[PDB]
Amino acid sequence: LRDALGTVADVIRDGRAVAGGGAVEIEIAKRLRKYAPQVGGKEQLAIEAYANAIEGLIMILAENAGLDPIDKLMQLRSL
Amino acid sequence: LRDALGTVADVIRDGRAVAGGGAVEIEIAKRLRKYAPQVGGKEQLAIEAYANAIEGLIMILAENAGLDPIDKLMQLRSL
Ligand SMILES: Nc1ncnc2c1ncn2[C@@H]1O[C@H](COP(=O)(O)OP(=O)(O)O)[C@@H](O)[C@H]1O
Ligand SMILES: Nc1ncnc2c1ncn2[C@@H]1O[C@H](COP(=O)(O)OP(=O)(O)O)[C@@H](O)[C@H]1O
Repeated sequence: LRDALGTVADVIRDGRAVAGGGAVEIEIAKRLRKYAPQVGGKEQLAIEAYANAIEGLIMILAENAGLDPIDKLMQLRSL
Repeated sequence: LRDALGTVADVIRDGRAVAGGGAVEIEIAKRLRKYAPQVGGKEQLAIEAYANAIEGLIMILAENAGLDPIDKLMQLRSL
């Protein structure tokens, strides 16, 4: 209850809100793979890696729901 | 000389010709990364790998010319 109250208060003081289904994370992955070709130096291999690694989060979250993760990941990204 | 003659004959009987600077290979890599999202199944991870592996050829060829390969690869792909 005190944790829930604090959670709500942090919403109140943000005034804004986001989804949580890992979908915030996947959308970040889609902005990143469009920013990285503008930088183009050796640094590019680092940003492409970062996007792939944060896409690596929901791949774990699905595995705790017992789904076969790779197949659900590709289906999700396709949608 | 007999190898050169045979090389020419294979051109004559093709009637068509291509560059050789590894650039044929890099252009294939650019078609592939545009075909793969249409397939979309788990098979996608295999085609993206294939494109990355054939892009892995000229990375070796530059190393036999002593250049630092990664930097020349990124510069080439950017061009
Ligand atoms: N019921 C749920 N359905 C889907 N995603 C959830 C659910 N509960 C939590 N999440 C997601 O799990 C992550 C939060 O992990 P969690 O262990 O709950 O953190 P905390 O322990 O700090 O609450 C976020 O991606 C959140 O949106
Ligand atoms: N002088 C060169 N400059 C650039 N690329 C070259 C040159 N000579 C060969 N290549 C490339 O090297 C590859 C051919 O490798 P090579 O060892 O010559 O095969 P082979 O021994 O059968 O002739 C192709 O990509 C070809 O275009």
